[PDB]
Amino acid sequence: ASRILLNNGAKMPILGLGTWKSPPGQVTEAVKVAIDVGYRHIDCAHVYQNENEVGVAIQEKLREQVVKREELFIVSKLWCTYHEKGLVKGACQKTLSDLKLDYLDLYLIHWPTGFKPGKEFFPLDESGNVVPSDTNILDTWAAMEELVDEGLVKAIGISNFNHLQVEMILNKPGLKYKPAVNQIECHPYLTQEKLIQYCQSKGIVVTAYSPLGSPDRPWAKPEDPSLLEDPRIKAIAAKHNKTTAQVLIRFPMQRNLVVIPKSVTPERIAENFKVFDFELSSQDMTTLLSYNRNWRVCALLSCTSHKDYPFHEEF
Ligand SMILES: NC(=O)c1ccc[n+]([C@@H]2O[C@H](COP(=O)([O-])OP(=O)(O)OC[C@H]3O[C@@H](n4cnc5c(N)ncnc54)[C@H](OP(=O)(O)O)[C@@H]3O)[C@@H](O)[C@H]2O)c1
Ligand SMILES: O=C(O)Cc1nn(Cc2nc3cc(C(F)(F)F)ccc3s2)c(=O)c2ccccc12
Repeated sequence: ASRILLNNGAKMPILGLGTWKSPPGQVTEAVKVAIDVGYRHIDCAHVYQNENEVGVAIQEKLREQVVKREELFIVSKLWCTYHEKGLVKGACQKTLSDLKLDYLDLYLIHWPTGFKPGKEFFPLDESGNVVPSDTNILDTWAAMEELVDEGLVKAIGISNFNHLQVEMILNKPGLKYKPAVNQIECHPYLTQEKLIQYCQSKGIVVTAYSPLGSPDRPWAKPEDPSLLEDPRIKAIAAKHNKTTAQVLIRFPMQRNLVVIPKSVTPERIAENFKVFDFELSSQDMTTLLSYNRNWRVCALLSCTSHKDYPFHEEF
């Protein structure tokens, strides 16, 4: 089907629109187009600096009665400089005000690592190290549970948490709400079989980000591999008369994942949505899995000393 059941009882569309790097002056039309062609799930974050512009689109389509609020699945994330107990609600409310919403369908802890609070998203020390905060993921989680009890968010989850970090939450003394989602990087060069099996076995839905390999990531290098240009993946697309992006989106769907491709190009927003009329074979699926190379697009050097850095752990 087009939605997956979460452990809070709500249904989540398995295809959503990503918004990182979408320019503020193009994202409003991108989201309007996406809602017109069928998207019902938008992935957002405060740190993306465009939630106000995303919100304008949502509100105009609610106003035009193109969609009802209950049909939408809007996701945002708590940035690293707001992990303190005291700061979490205000951060949520700023995202709700920008998005012109009175609740979120899902709010995530964006990364396991807390950073010093302040105006800078990445506060650095004089030698370029991120300055941590002395907060821990368990008290931040409790702060997230309160947002559920206050009606601000319907579900809470995590992002970029490794298996020991998910387990820390699942084992939290006094845990009130389990995380509904873990949103992680996932594509054929980073297949994440171990972390996905762990999360699914715990009834945690996995959302796959950068499913096209984030070719617009700012730190991309020409020497970097390219999923969209991999002729083996092109061949599989060509077998099904689809584009490579369409194969790349359909692949996590058939692993019972949610996937959130980003685009601000209307033709591609539409193309990326036409992934419900074809299936990859089980053989196609194992072949795509075989391209794993443990290549990660999303990390940041300056954060690697943080005690809560998620990617030293194998998974
Ligand atoms: N939780 C987190 O830490 C985290 C981290 C990274 C990403 N995310 C979320 O995941 C979303 C998707 O990840 P991403 O933005 O890193 O990258 P992505 O979706 O893997 O790739 C986006 C790039 O692909 C291009 N593209 C889209 N559709 C295409 C198509 N059909 N054919 C060819 N190129 C196409 C886009 O170009 P145009 O836009 O120019 O069309 C853009 O340059 C993000 O936007 C964000 O919402 C979350
Ligand atoms: O975050 C987005 O959605 C995309 C994203 N990713 N990254 C790469 C990152 N790598 C990290 C590693 C840690 C770590 F936990 F490992 F310390 C913590 C935080 C980060 S940000 C960025 O630097 C970034 C900057 C602005 C807006 C979005 C992003």
